[PDB]
Amino acid sequence: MKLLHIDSSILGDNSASRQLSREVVEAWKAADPSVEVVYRDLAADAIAHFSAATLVAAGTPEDVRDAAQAFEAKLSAETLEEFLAADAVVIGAPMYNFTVPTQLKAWIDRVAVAGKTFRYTEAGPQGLCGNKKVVLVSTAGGLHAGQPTGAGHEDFLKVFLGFIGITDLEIVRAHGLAYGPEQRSQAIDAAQAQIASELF
Amino acid sequence: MKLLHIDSSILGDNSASRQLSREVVEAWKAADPSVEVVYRDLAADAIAHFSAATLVAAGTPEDVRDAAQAFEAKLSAETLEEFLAADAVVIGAPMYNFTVPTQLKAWIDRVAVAGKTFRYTEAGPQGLCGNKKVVLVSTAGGLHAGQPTGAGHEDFLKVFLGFIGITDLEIVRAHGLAYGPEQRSQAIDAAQAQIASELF
Repeated sequence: MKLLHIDSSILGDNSASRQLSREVVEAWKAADPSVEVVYRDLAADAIAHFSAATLVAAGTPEDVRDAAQAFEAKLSAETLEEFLAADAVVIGAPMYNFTVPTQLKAWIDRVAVAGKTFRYTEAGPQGLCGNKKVVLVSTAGGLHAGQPTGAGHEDFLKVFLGFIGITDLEIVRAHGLAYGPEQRSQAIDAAQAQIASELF
Repeated sequence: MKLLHIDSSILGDNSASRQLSREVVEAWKAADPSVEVVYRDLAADAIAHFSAATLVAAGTPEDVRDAAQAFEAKLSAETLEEFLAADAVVIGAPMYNFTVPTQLKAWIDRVAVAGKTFRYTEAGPQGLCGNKKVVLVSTAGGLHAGQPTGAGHEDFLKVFLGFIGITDLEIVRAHGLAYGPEQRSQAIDAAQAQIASELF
């Protein structure tokens, strides 16, 4: 099966979600040696803001697209197709300013596509990604889970994933990381424990 | 007083939030002819993703910054200073894929600055923008207000604004815009009514 490994942290080697997302994937490889991993670092290779140009490019035939529109169209196509081909997705999702990084949301904007990841039915709109397994690696300085302050982070992500039909979702959480090295260490230790004995 | 008028819609002339945000501001001008308006179209002039480079640039002295770092540093400085100088802010905030546009979040990333719009106290973190009045122009295809699906949109915005200490907040809402021209018309009519007789 195909595992899509997504990171969105801007903290490089000091990143919590990058460490944990890699550990999830390594554990996954161990449990299933046949898994084929595809990596996308949304911070190192940032996806352009979903723009008016993104919309225009989509509604313009290839033969008449200019260079900028070919860029947008290809960016949209390769991101979407990469996601569609994935059977499992591990997503590094830090909380920056009470929500996900724009680098991650820009990716969401490219994978939320009518007729592909969800569809509008005379009955309403249904997700088409029910076969995909998602492991969300959620990291935050404070402790916001289950509180109103967590709305733009995990609550939002659960909403979007639910919309495109994800039912098989696990959340590997390491929060309260801002509260000092001991709280940070335990938060990560607990996340690692979850990975080792509660995922596979 | 200084009114900062922010738009983030990518729909140009077909934009609901652009129409309503302009109408809020025009009404404000009418009620207070001395108001000085500053406009920033976050879609037309998109702010770069808050990146590792944004962080590095901040921690590098001007005399040793390269061109890219001067760009990031200036972008951070001019956005923040523009917000700090504003006494009132009108914000156009569409829901794109269950949250705000990345164009708007990228702006949030530049105005959320420790020691400037909030601060960390031995007692915890307090907003410093209590003197600013905010009018949020909230537009959405569906009806999500007060529902879990609204978490990444209005709930998130209320969280962020609260964090930086905004207490004087009004929300001009036009939702259910996807439900056809009649529902769309009334939603906007009601928003206009609010503007005309419930703001000033």
